[PDB]
Amino acid sequence: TPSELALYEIRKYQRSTDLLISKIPFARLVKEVTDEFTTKDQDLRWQSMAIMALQEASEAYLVGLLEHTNLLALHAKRITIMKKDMQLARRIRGQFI
DNA sequence: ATAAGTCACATGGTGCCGAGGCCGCTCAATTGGTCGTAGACAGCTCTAGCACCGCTTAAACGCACGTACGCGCTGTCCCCCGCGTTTTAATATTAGTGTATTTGATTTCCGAAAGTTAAAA
Repeated sequence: TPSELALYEIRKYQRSTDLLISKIPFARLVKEVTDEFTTKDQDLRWQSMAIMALQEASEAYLVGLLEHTNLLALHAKRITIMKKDMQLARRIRGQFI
């Protein structure tokens, strides 16, 4: 059952209490973002714990925006989200757009 | 027979070994006490409120009604994905070095405090 399996999947990671992005990717991503933001001479270290908190804030915001963008698609009487759709959802939420 | 003497006996006491029983030192923050000052107050006066009428006619609400407008309608285009598959790169392990932090001893730093006075509607 495609719908049954995928909806069950929503519910199980919906009630899962934990972060879910790939980790070594996320860590190297923040590392290179700091490296490019930082310059020639001053370089910055990262422990486990900062990377932690960064991750949780990113997860929480993107999931919140995710229900909102899903909802703007729902308001379009559809179930795909698009560029314009979410672009807007976020931008209506205001920050960073 | 008995003062000397040997002797064993009996009790003394001196020495060392735990050990359970008091003790000693320190720092928490309480509370005890005490200055000095925010706090509530002591006559108070007047502010902008908020009625309290007493008008007017500018909004406004309904009376009419009308295109605009919506809202499902409807062929159909399309696109998302449910997988199925190969990839594919995400694991998550050791690692020592290379500062990163880091915590002592100062060691200057500097502005709150105490005069002294500049300035100030």
